[PDB]
Amino acid sequence: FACKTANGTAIPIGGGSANVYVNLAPVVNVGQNLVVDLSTQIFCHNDYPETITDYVTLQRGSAYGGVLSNFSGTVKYSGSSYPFPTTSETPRVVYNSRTDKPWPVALYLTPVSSAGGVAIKAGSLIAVLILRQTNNYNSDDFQFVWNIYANNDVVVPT
Ligand SMILES: COc1ccc(C#CCO[C@H]2O[C@H](CO)[C@@H](O)[C@H](O)[C@@H]2O)cc1
Ligand code: NI
Repeated sequence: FACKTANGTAIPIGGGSANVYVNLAPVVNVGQNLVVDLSTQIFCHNDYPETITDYVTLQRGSAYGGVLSNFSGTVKYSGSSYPFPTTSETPRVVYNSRTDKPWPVALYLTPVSSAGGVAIKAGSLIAVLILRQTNNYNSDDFQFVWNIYANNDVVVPT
């Protein structure tokens, strides 16, 4: 089991960490969502699907910088929605193929009432998503840490 980004960089077998940049709508109002869909960027695969089944959860989703101070959010993981920042590890998603399959995570962020002006700075860290991978074969229990960075400024109109 390993993952890579479209970008792309990779996190190899046994886990590790990688930085991911995302494009964000440059203007968002109170009551609207920024949607940060990571499933078009992060892809994982199972290295031995004929004998091993891999299980992948979102272990934890944390907010930083302008996202932590100026937005409230939810995360959608494999068809279900949860608060973001997260309050517990999600149910698992099965990886059973050597063919890259997207990691099905998307953040929906909406500005809080105090937001105004530049609410997210270009190049700043906005979130960390931890992918946890286990299997039905041995004791492997690995973290894939995705540090999510803003590509561009996001302004909440005043
Ligand atoms: C019984 O014969 C064997 C067949 C396959 C293997 C193996 C292996 C590779 O391990 C990696 O690939 C596995 C499957 O993606 C992961 O679940 C592991 O965590 C790990 O990333 C070991 C023994
Ligand atoms: Ni591989």
